[PDB]
Formats: sequence, C-alpha cells, structure tokens
Amino acid sequence: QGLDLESARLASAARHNHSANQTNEALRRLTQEGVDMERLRTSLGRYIMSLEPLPPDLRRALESVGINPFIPEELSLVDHPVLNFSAALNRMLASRQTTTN
Repeated sequence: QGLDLESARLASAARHNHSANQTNEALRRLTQEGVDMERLRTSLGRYIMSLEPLPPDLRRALESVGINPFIPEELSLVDHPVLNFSAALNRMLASRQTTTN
C-alpha cells in the first residue's frame, strides 16, 4: 500500500527552478545554435515594437531555451520575459562594440 503517487508527482511536476542565468544562457545558446547576436537583436527589437516579427528560427531557438517569444497583447508586451532577455541582449552588444552619439 501507499498509492499517494499523484500528490508526490504533481509537486515534482511544478518544481522551483529559474534565474537571470536563463537570460544570458539564452543569448549564448542561440550563438552556439547558429543565430547571430546582431540579427537576433534586430528581430527581437522588432518584436517589442509595431514592426515585422522574428522568424520561426528565432522562435524555435528561444522556446528551446524556455523563453517564449510570442506573448499575446493582453500583457501588452510589458509583463513578457522577452523584455529582460532583450535588455541583456542590447546592453551586451552595446558594451561589445560601442554607443557613439
């Protein structure tokens, strides 16, 4: 006896695991995956604004790390995890090259 396996497995199904590591992890993973940092920064910045969306390449890459690109406009693209992703992205590349004028 001891059939209480539902209660045990749902707690493990939920789990606690997340960090700002996942942001920098996504950046470096997409780099190793075959997505260029600059092209990523373009398609991502476009997604933030009223512009052309990111390709299913950028989509599959992000979703494979666990960061969903396509958030509905009920969040108004504010509450989405893709902001913190884009933040670390643009400031990383800005620090790499430069921000002149």
